[PDB]
Amino acid sequence: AQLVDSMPSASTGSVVVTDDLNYWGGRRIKSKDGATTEPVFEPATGRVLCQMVPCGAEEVDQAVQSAQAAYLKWSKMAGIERSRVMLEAARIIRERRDNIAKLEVINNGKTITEAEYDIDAAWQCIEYYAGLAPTLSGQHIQLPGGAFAYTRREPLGVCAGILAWNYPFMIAAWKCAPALACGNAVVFKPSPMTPVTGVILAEIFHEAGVPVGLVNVVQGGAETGSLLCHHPNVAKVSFTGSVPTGKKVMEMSAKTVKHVTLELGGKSPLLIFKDCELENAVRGALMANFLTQGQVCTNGTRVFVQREIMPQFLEEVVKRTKAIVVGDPLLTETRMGGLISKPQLDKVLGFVAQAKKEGARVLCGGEPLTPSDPKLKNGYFMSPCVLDNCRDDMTCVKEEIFGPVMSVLPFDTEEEVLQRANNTTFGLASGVFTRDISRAHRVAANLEAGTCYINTYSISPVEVPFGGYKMSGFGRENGQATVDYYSQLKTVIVEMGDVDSLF
Amino acid sequence: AQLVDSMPSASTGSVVVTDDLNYWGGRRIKSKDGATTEPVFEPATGRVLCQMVPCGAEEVDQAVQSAQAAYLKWSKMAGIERSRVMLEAARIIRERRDNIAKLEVINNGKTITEAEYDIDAAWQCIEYYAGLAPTLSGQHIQLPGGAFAYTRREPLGVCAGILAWNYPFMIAAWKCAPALACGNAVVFKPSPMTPVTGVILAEIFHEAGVPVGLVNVVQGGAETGSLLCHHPNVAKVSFTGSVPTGKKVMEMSAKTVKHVTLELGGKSPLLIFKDCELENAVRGALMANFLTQGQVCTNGTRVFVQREIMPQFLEEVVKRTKAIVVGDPLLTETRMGGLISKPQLDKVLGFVAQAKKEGARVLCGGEPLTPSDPKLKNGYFMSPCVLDNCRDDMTCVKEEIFGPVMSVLPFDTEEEVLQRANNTTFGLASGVFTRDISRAHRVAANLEAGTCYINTYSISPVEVPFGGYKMSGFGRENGQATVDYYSQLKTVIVEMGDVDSLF
Amino acid sequence: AQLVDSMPSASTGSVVVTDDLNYWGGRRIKSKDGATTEPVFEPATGRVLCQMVPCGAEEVDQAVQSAQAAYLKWSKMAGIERSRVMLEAARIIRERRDNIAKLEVINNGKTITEAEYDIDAAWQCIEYYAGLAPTLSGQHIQLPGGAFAYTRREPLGVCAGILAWNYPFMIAAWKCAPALACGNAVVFKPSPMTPVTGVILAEIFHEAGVPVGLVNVVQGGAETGSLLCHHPNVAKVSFTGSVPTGKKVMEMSAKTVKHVTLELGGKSPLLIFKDCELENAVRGALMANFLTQGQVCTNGTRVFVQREIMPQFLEEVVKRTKAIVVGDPLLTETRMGGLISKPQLDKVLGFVAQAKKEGARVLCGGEPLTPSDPKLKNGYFMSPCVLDNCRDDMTCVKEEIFGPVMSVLPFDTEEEVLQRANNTTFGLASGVFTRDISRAHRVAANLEAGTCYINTYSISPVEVPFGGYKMSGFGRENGQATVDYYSQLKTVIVEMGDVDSLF
Amino acid sequence: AQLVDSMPSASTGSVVVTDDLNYWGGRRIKSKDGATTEPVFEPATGRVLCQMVPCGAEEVDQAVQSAQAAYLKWSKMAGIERSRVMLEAARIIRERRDNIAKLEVINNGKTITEAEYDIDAAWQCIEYYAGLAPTLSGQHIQLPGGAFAYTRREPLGVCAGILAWNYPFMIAAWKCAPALACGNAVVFKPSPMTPVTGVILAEIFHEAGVPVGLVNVVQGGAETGSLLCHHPNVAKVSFTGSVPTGKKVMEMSAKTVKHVTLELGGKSPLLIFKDCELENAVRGALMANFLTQGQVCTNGTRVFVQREIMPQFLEEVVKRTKAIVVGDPLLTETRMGGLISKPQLDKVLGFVAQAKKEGARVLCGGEPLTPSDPKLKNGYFMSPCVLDNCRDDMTCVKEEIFGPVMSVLPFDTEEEVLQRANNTTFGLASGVFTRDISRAHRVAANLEAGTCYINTYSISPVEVPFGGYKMSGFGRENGQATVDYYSQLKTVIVEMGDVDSLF
Repeated sequence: AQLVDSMPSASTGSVVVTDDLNYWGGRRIKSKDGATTEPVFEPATGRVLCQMVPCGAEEVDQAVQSAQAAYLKWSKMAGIERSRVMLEAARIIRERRDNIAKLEVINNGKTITEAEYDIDAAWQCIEYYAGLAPTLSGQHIQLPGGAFAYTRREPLGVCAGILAWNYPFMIAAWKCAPALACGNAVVFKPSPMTPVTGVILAEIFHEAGVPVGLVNVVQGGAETGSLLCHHPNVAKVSFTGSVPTGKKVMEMSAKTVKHVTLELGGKSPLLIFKDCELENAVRGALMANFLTQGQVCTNGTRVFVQREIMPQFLEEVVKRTKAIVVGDPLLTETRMGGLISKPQLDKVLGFVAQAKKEGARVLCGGEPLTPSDPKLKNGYFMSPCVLDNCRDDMTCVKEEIFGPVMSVLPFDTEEEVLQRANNTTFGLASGVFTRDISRAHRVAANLEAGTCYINTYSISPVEVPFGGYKMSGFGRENGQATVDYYSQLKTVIVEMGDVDSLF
Repeated sequence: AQLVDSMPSASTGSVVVTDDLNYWGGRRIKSKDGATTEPVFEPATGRVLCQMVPCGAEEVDQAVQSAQAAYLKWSKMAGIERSRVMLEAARIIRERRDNIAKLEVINNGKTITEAEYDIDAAWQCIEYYAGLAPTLSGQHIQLPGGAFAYTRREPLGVCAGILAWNYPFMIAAWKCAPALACGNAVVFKPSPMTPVTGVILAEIFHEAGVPVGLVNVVQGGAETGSLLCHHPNVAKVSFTGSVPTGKKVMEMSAKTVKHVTLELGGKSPLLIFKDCELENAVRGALMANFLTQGQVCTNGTRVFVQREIMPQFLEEVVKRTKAIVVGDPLLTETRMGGLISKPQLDKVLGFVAQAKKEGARVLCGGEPLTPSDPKLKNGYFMSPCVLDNCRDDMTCVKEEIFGPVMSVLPFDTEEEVLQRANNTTFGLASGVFTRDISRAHRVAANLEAGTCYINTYSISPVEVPFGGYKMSGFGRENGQATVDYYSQLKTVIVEMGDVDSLF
Repeated sequence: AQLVDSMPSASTGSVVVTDDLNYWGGRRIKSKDGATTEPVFEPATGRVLCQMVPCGAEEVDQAVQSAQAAYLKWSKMAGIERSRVMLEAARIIRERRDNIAKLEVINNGKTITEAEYDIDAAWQCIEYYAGLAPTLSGQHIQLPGGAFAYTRREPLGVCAGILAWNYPFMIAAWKCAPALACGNAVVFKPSPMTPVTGVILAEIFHEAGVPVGLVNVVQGGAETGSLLCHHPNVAKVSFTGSVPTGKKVMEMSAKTVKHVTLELGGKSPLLIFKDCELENAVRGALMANFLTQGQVCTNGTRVFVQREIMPQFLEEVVKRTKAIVVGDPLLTETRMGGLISKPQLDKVLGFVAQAKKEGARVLCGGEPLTPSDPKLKNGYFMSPCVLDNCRDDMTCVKEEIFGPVMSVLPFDTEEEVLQRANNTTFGLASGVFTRDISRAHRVAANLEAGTCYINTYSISPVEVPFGGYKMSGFGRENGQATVDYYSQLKTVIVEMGDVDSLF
Repeated sequence: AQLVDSMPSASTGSVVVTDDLNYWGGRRIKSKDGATTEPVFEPATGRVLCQMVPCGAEEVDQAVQSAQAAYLKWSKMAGIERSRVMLEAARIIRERRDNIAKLEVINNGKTITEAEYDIDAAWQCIEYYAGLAPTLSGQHIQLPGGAFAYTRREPLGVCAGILAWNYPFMIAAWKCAPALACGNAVVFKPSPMTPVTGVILAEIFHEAGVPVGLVNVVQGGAETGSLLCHHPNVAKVSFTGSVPTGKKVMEMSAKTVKHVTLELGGKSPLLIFKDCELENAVRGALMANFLTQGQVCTNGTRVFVQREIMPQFLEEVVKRTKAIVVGDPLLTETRMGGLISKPQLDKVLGFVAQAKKEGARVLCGGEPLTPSDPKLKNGYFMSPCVLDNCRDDMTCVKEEIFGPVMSVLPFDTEEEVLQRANNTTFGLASGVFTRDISRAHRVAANLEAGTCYINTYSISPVEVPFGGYKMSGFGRENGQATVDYYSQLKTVIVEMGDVDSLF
């Protein structure tokens, strides 16, 4: 909190984090035990910011017990009473917006240009669900013969959220906001690579007036995450991350018959027809691939371009990718920072190398990079990459890469591209550029994914739901549908006369 | 079908079933392979009606493939076009109501008095989802700066249902109706003890005009049920059954990230306060424990009665239970038939013997029974049982028995009973009898279960949702909420001008 | 009913109607008093079919009283019980579809090709609101400090419907279907020019099982319509007709603070941009002006065509209008019958003469016509008309004509046409033909009217709402919104503890 | 605004109002023409606070034109952009809560204890509708043969509100909040007796950032109100007041086919059964009659008390009414202030005098009153009144008095009271006191009114809708239903293929 207030004089390479990062009972917990810690890095520089101390069984249980006691209070507050507190939380994140965005950049590596949008999305999501809280309700229905039923929309209990490292503060907020509005308590676990801005969110809800212990933070990796999935007093788990880990979460969660939502990755397709407006389609493909160092779940990483306009699409897209400024993320004019870790950078570079071995053409980038600026020398940098000559059987066309690597492929017909776009087990997002009104809605209808962008890419409105089809997961975040994954209906049937009985 | 038309002249002990029971591609499949078969019994008499021939991997895949091709057609019909077909199905079940009910009694063993209500519930559920079909929709939302979004409500694909044996035709229908109205295809698997009325439902949908292959039936036990859960081209599984089997379903379904709904059993509590109307409470407890030979998931099998009125409750409830007529289910004045199988009868009799070993007091029944009528001598009959002197730690108070065994227990205060009623991992249903208006709504609000009945028990309206809390499962059947578990929203974001780009 | 059954052997010029046309208490009422009657005509031939005998104060009061007693019964049936009756009504209209369509043609004059669609619309609307009936519901909301509220969705009472003559059977059904599904009773009044098919609808609901007196018919003109507006025991009036009469309805209804919905006429604009597909736009303009002899409320009677394509648009549209076969409506190849009455034909012909006096150019039609077939010689026929050289200040461009008269006008820009399309006090419908996706949605958004068709005209889905903006009326018919104009919410607040008092 | 800031040092008898009270174009308008002004009084003292200067045709037109230009801007902002501004308006009222409450007391006369609740309701209603604005939406529906439709939820235009004097600031807010959330502009007209706090609300919206001229204030009486009703560029009128004036508003509104909602008075019934908790029922009856000097539209002014408990009800209710402290409203222990005007006080006193002439028994109060404090001598004071020995045909039992006069009547049975309670043309609110669950819900269901309170009276939650049945008006305020009276659906039908044409 003092670290947050010190952000206006901070810069890349200058910060060290000294706070305790575990948080329950309304306070930061002093680490002990000498548990094996893990380093947490600054992506632009490679420096160690602090050590993360992971939670074992005892720690998770304390977190959950704290959450349960606040839940007994918060679930007795009406919609309009929870709303008021949630609106104050939003107000405080707004006031501290620029400081939070800076600290976000330092741990995660994305540009401040992007980070300011993330932090804005975080407070807008809280204000949005605050707004829905007094609206929450069940039904009243008249039954045959004078009886009537009513449904009560109730909370679940303690909800656990297991988060990813690409949008740390914003994804913490996207799981806290709907949970709280519905009258639940929350325990969440940041990715161990990005543990610090999460406890600021939890502190701000306490400042805003939440019953002590309502929002709790336990740091750690797979084991800490597994404890949450196995805990007998957690009612629901919400997970964001990879397919393989999502599958395991669902399996562990089966032991207590828990509510589960899964937001997994993708290999989303972007379809560009010959009648498009080329400059908009160029902007779309760039916005589909290169935000946040290409580490974005929805990215349209298979770009299908209709044969006739392929040459002019490629010419402009390659020039624009090479022009991306890679460097210090705290500069307003930087457009790409370092990827999140060394092992991630190496895996992404490993994919490009493997693609050239399978026959792919590198039109630009796909290599390690060292910026001019000396304090950035050990950062996790690479040049954004555009691949050509790609096939549907290639590893880079089938697998989620999660770095800045666009794969471009030609197509001839709408029927053809739609089968190649849908021939996958993934189904998070997709897009289409075209000017014909029928073609635009037809293609959106036939694409098998949770979201389809028409003549744009990467918009994330709070007003509408978001989530996967097929193996990209199930459940939604944002919009009105999401309330149904954080509340449950109890059916109450009232007999107004005497009982009808066979005995 | 010819068997169904021959029901008016049939009677207990007269029927043999000769039809093939596997059904896909719009036709009954001639068994082959010499797969090890299993006997299917008539509960009232012990006779063998036929052998069930279980499906292996090859059979399940044929069933799913037939479902997939019909799905391609049905999902292109609008709500109003699906509705018209579903309405003809419900008309055909209506017309053949009495014949279908009779055959349902012969396989399952319940009385025709109950069976007629089951079959009416089945056609009313199909008519109710038909009516919702043309109503199905997503949203249109106006977004900042001229863009707009819309959601499309879409089908899932091939849905699998795995059913239980206590309400064969009605549970088939409760999973087909919402699945079909939302535009899906279906493959279901009857319990192997009750395979025969299931394929009549599937033939009637085809008669009504469904695209060939839309509703399919595969018979078998756990292995057949596992193939469905593992099949890569099934989009959703809906299971009804025990806790332990539902856990495994959820685990197997995690391998392909499947949509899952679970309807597991219960140990539901029924709270009877001293200000109730005693006769209506007596009817309530009887209707809470003895329908369908005590083989009902919501049964209120822990009857908590306020200490002051316990003696008079017990006096009347034991006299009424002993008066229950047990015998041939095809007679209108029979009120209890045989239990479903010999092993079930034995396990149920084992619970009553075990209870008397732990201390429980048998007030009546709880023993094998041989009716006067000689054709009924090998049937699976027992006398309905009321237990007294019970404790919260007893096996019969904690475990789902699934036979006609009421456990009765005293209580002194509302705060006391509510903790003992909720101290369980089950949470299907519950009930309360009281006349004070605050007490009624307050108890119903504090009871942790999907359903609460006020001053009645065992109503099942199609108009309202039904499903578990906690370890009794998740997902709903009936009502308007259920459409959300058989359809999925796609968010389509439309950019009306030029793209906002950082690149 | 015997007349309806005799339709298969009927033909133009052969029918006489001998039934009593007043209907309440579940039966046709024998006229008396010798009230001044009025002739009812066959538009194709000019023959008198029968005399209409209008209702006075005593008659209207009897109709309302009958409606009130059936309302006491029907409002006590649950949605699922109302639904079953309404579905049987739709089934009966389906079975007698062709016979009812034929009789509809004889009195109203439109072709059987169009009448079969009208009668299908009538049963589908009754089936659609049947489907909605078991869905009807209010809310359950949790309030601060333990209180809760619920809303009950209730019926209104006796609803009156005042109908037009252009879609007699269909519009009777559009007001009866939502009123009945919501639990109300109905008294309606057909146009006195088209009184006969209305009482068939009312007899069919009684056949289907409605409590006697639920649907009633009173015949008459302005006076009979005024008695309904003034009657103290009518809860709601629904009117369809002209602006000046709708204004008066609203005013008379103000004396008893009645619920009112008004569906008034229009002067709807159709915008045809140079990038359209010309043949589809030609079809659109034709379908926007000449169904039912041009006597359609939504007709796009101001056709704005972008200057560059105006010549080719006009060439094809004039050839297609002259090709329209005008003659006996009972032939399947006829495409225009006679207009409803002689005074209506004369007024429509008066508009075309006035237009030529103001400077308009007649490109075709606009004159009296005598078909070859001799039995049609006194029918109310004219040739369908296309006008050119029109201006925004002309009488024919400003006023609703309600005959087959297309006014066609050039435009140069989108901003220009939008202001001239919206510069009216009407606001019923509108249309746009264009292929650009943004232009289509943007123009639909900026047009001030209840309905916009994109790339088509005159579709009327039951699934979606329909009604006016501005002086074209308020309230809706069809879709889900319409249930809120035939039911009302009652808010019930329940205090769960002691009262908070200042006294 | 400077007056508002000076409130902490203000007191009864000290204030004079010197501001201009007409407001449009974002600023207070200097009166001119020397139009005949009217005095505005301080109810506790009889002093003149200022003169009200009414608007003529020219002034109203200026206000509406200003509203129209702001509407062009605000209707292009999305829900999420309107929300942010509305939330800031709520924040500003919150901060100035106590000062605004005081000024409200000085003009209107009600106690600060009540006024603080009024001013809190006003900001909570603005915050509730802000929260709904980003939720606003239409539908997306798939139609037969690939077509699809969508509805846009659009604003109306310039909405006019005509307000009452009993809850001046709160009622201005209740009509501004839903109008503004839905994208409209607003022109409202305070009662001419209470003109001053309304222009503070309109200044606070401007401070919050509303497009200049969005919220306008025109002062005046019936003629100023008529000009709004007749104005050709006003889309909707919302009226609060008496039945006779409401009727005229509807009639005047018919000339331009305007949208109208009417909130008229009542003669609400409160039913107390012999099984109630007597003290809670006494509190109920007191809170149903004596808030805001008895000048409340929903008051339960016909108290029906079951014969057996009548004596004890009356004993406690009379003693409690006599104990009400009547005096300076700005003291925290005062519980009743002066009525609004001298003519109102005289008419109220006239009703009590007339009641005693018809046979009624005055059990307390009903007379002019002069408090001890000398600065209150000329205030409009009376003693709160309880009447006995009343009949259904009496003038005081049939007519809305709008002063502190409770009429108490005996009853014997539920069927009896229900008919006497419903035998009226009014139908705003009602209530019931009883402990039996079935009786509570059954009585609420059979009472013919927009609101029924169970075991309490006078709660006004923002979360649920509020408005009348029968001649107490139509339309709602508060809750989610109210959005449908301040927005309209446009149906957009999109043909995906070629046009189906008969021509």
